[PDB]
Amino acid sequence: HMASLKDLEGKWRLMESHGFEEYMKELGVGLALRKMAAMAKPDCIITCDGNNITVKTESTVKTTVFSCNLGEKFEETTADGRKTETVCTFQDGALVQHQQWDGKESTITRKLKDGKMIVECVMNNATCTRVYEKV
Amino acid sequence: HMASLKDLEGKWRLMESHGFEEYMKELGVGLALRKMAAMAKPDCIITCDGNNITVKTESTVKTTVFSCNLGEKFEETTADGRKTETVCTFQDGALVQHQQWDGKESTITRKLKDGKMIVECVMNNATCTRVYEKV
Ligand SMILES: [Cl-]
Ligand SMILES: [Cl-]
Repeated sequence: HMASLKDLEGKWRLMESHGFEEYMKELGVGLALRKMAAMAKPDCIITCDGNNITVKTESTVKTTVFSCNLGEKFEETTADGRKTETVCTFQDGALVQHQQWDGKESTITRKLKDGKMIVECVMNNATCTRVYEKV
Repeated sequence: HMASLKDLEGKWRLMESHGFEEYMKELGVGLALRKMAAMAKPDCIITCDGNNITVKTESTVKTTVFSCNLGEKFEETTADGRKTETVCTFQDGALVQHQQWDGKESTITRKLKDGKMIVECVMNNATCTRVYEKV
């Protein structure tokens, strides 16, 4: 049973984090914002209205929301304040979010694994795995 | 006391509608979708995370959501399925949403009046006033 896009819908609470600091480092996030992001245990709320995907990132510090249509490039302002060109695709049971800015690129992959949502973030040689459970 | 952008935040329920059919007509919405839109009494949920504005339009037929930053042009897919270039501004206590597509243009204005949210929609000679109350 391969995942679907609707399977990602829900309120998700962060439970585990590996390599997050090093990823935010590679992005250019200052120490201050890094220790602030790491102390947070966000909610990630995802809604899938057909191929219209909204991802709301909720914390006590900042709330960040983008809404896109699958496969249509859009302008994203990231939680760390980057202006990027982004495309979400659905590949092999995973929501793949590709960001480009300043000739740099990062990929965030969100997939369902064993009832959990696994978030993989790659920038250059820096990788990070976050694990979320369903609220 | 002039309105603010935060004053628009909330779940809003449609209470009154004037000239809606004629507006959807001017947009090119078929009779079917028109009687379907008119029978609905949507929720409009609005959230204002600084100048990051999200407007979720909720019905039993379709849920539509866009998220933008005030003053930055973005690509919107409208509930009737138009692909438009849109800019939201804040002018004189009103959220002003300007859409362009195919050299056509429409403005949706959302303002707080006497505790109610008044939605004015203008396309060409066709105008429409919707009135929403706070849930
Ligand atoms: Cl955004
Ligand atoms: Cl959209």
